Amino acid sequence: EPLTKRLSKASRKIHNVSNSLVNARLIALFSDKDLYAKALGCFYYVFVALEAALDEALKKGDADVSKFKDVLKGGLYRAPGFKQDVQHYLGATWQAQLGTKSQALKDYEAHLASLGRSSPALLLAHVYTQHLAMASGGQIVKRWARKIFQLPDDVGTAAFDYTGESNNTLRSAFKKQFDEWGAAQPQELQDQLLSEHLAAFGHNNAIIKAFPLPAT
Repeated sequence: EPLTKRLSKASRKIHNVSNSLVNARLIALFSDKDLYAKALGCFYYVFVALEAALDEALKKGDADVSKFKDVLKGGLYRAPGFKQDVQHYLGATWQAQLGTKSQALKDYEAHLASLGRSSPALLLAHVYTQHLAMASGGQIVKRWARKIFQLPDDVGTAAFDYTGESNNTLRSAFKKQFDEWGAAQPQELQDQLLSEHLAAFGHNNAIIKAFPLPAT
């Protein structure tokens, strides 16, 4: 049984929980592009943290992360796309409008940094969870944003855009390598990857719930 299938089976229940959480907040976010962009800003920081940790592992020549260099550095990365969208919607004072980071966000940032220092291979479980969802379900958020905010075809959804390598190719290439590499790892590390996959959902849900949504 491939690692991807073991992880996706284990995360089925929390994925459904996340799904409800996100959909329940979409209508609220789409009511105001500023609200939407502030919410994007949370995950701007998530992806800054994850991608900085990965870049650090690649620079150190981590045996495991380096094996993934081509699939990681070929269009999967999201932080520049998120930053483009946040600057687009919020303008000159975007950084102030993002407010203060929730404890939930700071905790995930700290966790990712710690993984980068002590066990960089476990970052790949968070890539599996975070980056591949952007390439997937993220396309639905993108379509709604463009419809409701009446966006030009080349502005406003850079967080969800894949203008070089296709989202489909990036996702399948990472999956294939993740499964091949994962199967060659000790059972303890495979279990840790499962745990970190679940943790990414947990962190994301915490960050989503901590976001201050106006009653209006």
